[PDB]
Amino acid sequence: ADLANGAKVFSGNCAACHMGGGNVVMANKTLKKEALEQFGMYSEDAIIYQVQHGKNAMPAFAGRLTDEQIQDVAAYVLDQAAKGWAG
Ligand code: HEC
Repeated sequence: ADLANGAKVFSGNCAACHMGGGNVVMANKTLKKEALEQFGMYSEDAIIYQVQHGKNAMPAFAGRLTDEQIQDVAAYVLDQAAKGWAG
């Protein structure tokens, strides 16, 4: 319904550092849900704050993406990992 935009942003910005719900910089913090939620933060508000300002080595997106994707792109990962991360 609206997360279609999520993949539009993750597949055009977050993909450069994830692509396949698999972190491309770290070796654990991923997008699927086990690692990003292993420690605790696989929730919209979680990655939403890790997206509006990346975190550690991730590039903020408070205004890099569009806006409805700094949001949708988060709920987006909750939709892709919850049923086949764009498998
Ligand atoms: C390359 C550098 C980037 C880019 C362009 C994006 N991410 Fe993000 N991401 C990156 C690193 C190095 C890490 C680990 C840093 C950390 O989280 O401590 C992450 C992590 C995430 C996570 C996990 C958050 C956590 O559990 O701490 C998520 C959910 C995540 N990244 C999402 C995400 C999205 C949707 C992107 C586009 C807005 C995105 N990242 C880009 C590095 C990078």
